[PDB]
Amino acid sequence: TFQYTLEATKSGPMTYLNKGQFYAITLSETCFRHPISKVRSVVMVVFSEDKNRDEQLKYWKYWHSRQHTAKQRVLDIADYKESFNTIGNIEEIAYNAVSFTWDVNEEAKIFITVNCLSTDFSSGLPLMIQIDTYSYNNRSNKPIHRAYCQIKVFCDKGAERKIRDEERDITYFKTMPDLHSQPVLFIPDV
Repeated sequence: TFQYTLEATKSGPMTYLNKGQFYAITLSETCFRHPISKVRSVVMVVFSEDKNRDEQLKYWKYWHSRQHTAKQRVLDIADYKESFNTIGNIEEIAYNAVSFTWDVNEEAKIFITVNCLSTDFSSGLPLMIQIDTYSYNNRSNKPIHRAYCQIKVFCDKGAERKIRDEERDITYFKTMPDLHSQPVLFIPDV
């Protein structure tokens, strides 16, 4: 039914990202007829190991306390026209999540960045990008589709250096069979 891609450095799905560098995510629907065209997707940065909720909010507060500004988010979205013409209703619902609506009859394009290094949760944690797709025609707490992509976030072009060291373009997200489980989203006290 649905399919998402991440345009990054080539490494289920695992991708190496550089902190503060924007990467293109594409949202597409592989059943819909006007006016039934829109869906609402949630792009998140959550932990892979599936630790308890309280553990996950512990790593986020530790990370958040070590930032130079309280306004610093884990996940950020770029305002580029290529993206903003294809998507609507952009909401920064949490520090590690972005919400937007997109038309299934088109292909959605977003540029995102991860501002946490995989090594920032100790003095490397398996992180992942999760995409939740919801119906726009109901207030259900259950997505119609889920998909993930494991990520490793580096600094100073570390992603390229890791690939280069391994040696010495598009990654498809893997569909998550559980629509019941809830992602741990972080919002600090401001």
